[PDB]
Amino acid sequence: GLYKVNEYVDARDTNMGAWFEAQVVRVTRKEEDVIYHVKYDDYPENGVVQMNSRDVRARARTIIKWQDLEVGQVVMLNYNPDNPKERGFWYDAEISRKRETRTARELYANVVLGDDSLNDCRIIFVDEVFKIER
Ligand SMILES: Cn1c2c(c(=N)c3c1CCC3)CCC2
Ligand SMILES: Cn1c2c(c(=N)c3c1CCC3)CCC2
Repeated sequence: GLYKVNEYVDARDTNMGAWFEAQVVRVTRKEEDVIYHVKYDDYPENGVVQMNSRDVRARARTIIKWQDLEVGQVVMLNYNPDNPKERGFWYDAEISRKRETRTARELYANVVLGDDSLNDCRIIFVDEVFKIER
């Protein structure tokens, strides 16, 4: 179907909701009837994982500049639920709040963990928010 053997993709671990860089190694039937089998780029040793089509995307690397961020946008961004001031994983999220002074910028989003959602997370890496194609 939509993504091809050997295509570089992002794949979402449906347990934890985070997206990781991966490669399609095999495509089988069960687009909603397609199963992607992927390997994560720096972990050949961890084998192949089966993904539903909704948990695979082309690698979208279009940054949305600070000024263009808007409340209500569903975007891809970096968050760490266990240490919220630190670098974490990549998640889908809906921008919920945006605040700026001359010296400070704050961004809040409702982060999707697949299982639950996490409203108004404070997002630290406001200059690495990415667009979702869709
Ligand atoms: C947006 N992004 C994503 C992933 C990355 N490793 C990197 C970016 C940006 C740099 C590395 C995984 C899923 C989305
Ligand atoms: C670090 N990591 C983690 C998970 C992954 N699926 C992948 C990585 C790296 C690529 C795939 C689940 C929890 C942590």
